Amino acid sequence: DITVYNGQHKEAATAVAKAFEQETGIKVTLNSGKSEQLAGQLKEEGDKTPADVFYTEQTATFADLSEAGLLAPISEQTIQQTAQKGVPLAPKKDWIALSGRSRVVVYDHTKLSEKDMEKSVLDYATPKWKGKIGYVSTSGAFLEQVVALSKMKGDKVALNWLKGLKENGKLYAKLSVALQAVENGEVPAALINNYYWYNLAKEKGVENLKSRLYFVRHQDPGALVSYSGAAVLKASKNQAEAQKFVDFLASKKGQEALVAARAEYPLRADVVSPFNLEPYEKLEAPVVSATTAQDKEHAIKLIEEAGL
Ligand SMILES: [Fe+3]
Ligand SMILES: [Fe+3]
Ligand SMILES: [Fe+3]
Ligand SMILES: [Fe+3]
Repeated sequence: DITVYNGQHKEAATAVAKAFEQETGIKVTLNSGKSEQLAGQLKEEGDKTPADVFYTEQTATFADLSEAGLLAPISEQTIQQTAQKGVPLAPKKDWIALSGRSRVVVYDHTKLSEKDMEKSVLDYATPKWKGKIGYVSTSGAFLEQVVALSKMKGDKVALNWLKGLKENGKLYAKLSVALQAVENGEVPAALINNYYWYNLAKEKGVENLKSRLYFVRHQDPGALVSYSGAAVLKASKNQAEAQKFVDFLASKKGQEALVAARAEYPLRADVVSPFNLEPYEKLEAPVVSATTAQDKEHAIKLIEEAGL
């Protein structure tokens, strides 16, 4: 039996855990919380951690554990199972990217078509979208987007975009609220994450939705994907079962379990999502270095400078 510190969505972790125990007979105990909290706990606990695996929504959280010497090597053959072009790789081969979530533009297709959409996410922060583009400055993926813009285009472009949103955008408190505002006709478009639309479409039926998605693609900053993943703790005294769980997460069956529970893009090529997601490779996501705490702090300051 193993203990998994879980930063991923609980329903998703519960589903992959249940599929693991059904396939192997090895029981999984989840200890859930926020990834950066669990990461900090794993560093404090050090060689006395009870954690066998760290399962996360954000592979950026692994960098600090890796450089603190806290993560175990995993099999190169497992890592290759999800190593599509564009997928982040652990340089020390001590964690694995498993699935992703994408930034996207949702839009009311009864008011707009793909003709009205922009080539770059940068262009939505312009006077043509005055009063007409929703955004959610508070979510974690919004912060990652700012970090991505700074790294790919510099602080001046990132700040200009934030200022553009302040002036031209409509602020919503949560992503679900932005999505509903497009559906209900309050605003013709919003910047959101993919799974919100795919979840709504699964429950209500796409035929009953006014909104559709537009992916910028072309390695645009707006094509940003955030990656979920897993690591084995070096301090684990049950390496065989821990490695077995991570191998399972990268297997056809483990990926199937994940993609049914949550509308993340699988990173195995031979797995198809029931949420009707396009293949990861078609997103054409940019390659971006992992977010550090310092990147966050810098981005937070940009958001404040822009007036939010
Ligand atoms: Fe969120
Ligand atoms: Fe959230
Ligand atoms: Fe989210
Ligand atoms: Fe959310």
